[PDB]
Amino acid sequence: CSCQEKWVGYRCNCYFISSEQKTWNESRHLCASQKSSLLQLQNTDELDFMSSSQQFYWIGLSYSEEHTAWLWENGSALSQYLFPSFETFNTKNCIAYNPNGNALDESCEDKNRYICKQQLI
Repeated sequence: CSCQEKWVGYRCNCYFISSEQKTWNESRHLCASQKSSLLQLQNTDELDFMSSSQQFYWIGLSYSEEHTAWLWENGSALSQYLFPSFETFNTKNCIAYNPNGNALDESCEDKNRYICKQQLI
């Protein structure tokens, strides 16, 4: 399950954990730019390794008034028991996440780091 240059492999998946801080719509595009996409958490334990990092990251979850629901990049709804805070998330924000499970919602125009992930050959 080999991956491209500065990409990290785990569970036969390729992840990209950026150093630069960008906008959620940018990163969104940078990942897309690389045939990958703004992280869709298949579960809280997707980043075992990064286990501690006390910093948040941008992820592919964003609200969507058209389906009155939070959605991942491919349009799957957000599981209600995934993130707990859930109900707090101010629909006008993006979702930032922390390897240790914690997750925030900050202006989609802030400047956090991003995480792309190539999932299927």
